[PDB]
Amino acid sequence: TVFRQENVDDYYDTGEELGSGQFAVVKKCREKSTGLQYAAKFIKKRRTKSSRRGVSREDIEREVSILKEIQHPNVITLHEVYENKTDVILILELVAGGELFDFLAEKESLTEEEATEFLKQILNGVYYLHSLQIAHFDLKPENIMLLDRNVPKPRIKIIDFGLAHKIDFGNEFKNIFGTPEFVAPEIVNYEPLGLEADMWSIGVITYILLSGASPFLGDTKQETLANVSAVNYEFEDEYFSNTSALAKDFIRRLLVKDPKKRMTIQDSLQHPWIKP
Ligand SMILES: Oc1ccc(/C=C/c2cc(O)cc(O)c2)cc1
Repeated sequence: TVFRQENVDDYYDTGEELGSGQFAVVKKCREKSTGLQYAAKFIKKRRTKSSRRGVSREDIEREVSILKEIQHPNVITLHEVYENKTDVILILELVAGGELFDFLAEKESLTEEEATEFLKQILNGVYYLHSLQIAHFDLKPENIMLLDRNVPKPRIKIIDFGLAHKIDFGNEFKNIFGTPEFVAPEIVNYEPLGLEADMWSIGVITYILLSGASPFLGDTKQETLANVSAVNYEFEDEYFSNTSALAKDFIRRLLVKDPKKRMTIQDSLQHPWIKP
């Protein structure tokens, strides 16, 4: 599938840089014809077939195909796609309140109400995705953006679909692998992967929201991965002494090694800590 090959600078003006990663940079932009504002994600293309720099066409097209499908208040929306010899440029909805990761650095720990206010929106977004058989595979606070961080109950949107896959056969067997602190044991063990892997990541996020601490984080990446596989975490009293047993129950039913025994997204929405 080919994308718009006119110069993006003919149609948009860029501004503040919002972030950058290994193969991409995101810049605020403004569409000339409407004055409306977006985030432009420039993804570096692979320059040869056998290279390891840049992102393969197959991987770019999968991300674009998934983004084109989704429209939901808690997921980012794709506006347009451009490309040139060096980059594919996603014109994405602008979400200007920053990462949930940076928001948590400020408060350093949330109440259960503040945590469930965020979590309910994350769960609603993931329920939408899983209903479409889309696994995100990279859920973490860096990939949750706030619309406005200066309100009491910030609204969020899930971003960064670069690892997302359609799961039409119940599982994918692809060596998909994200951030060690958040990946499920089946990712660590290179096993077939399904929607269940996102539910583990939600359990990790929930633990972090409530405590300010990461449940499996070791001193090195290999230690973190070994801890995940062994389900080596505990609810430290110093962090969780005033946290309800029902919140711990929610986490405990997500941080389950066997994916078939883990809570599904529907289970999480009916769990008594969440369900109204
Ligand atoms: O597949 C995707 C890949 C990356 C993104 C990132 C979007 C994004 C949008 C913003 O408004 C601000 C931002 O800092 C990031 C969204 C989807």
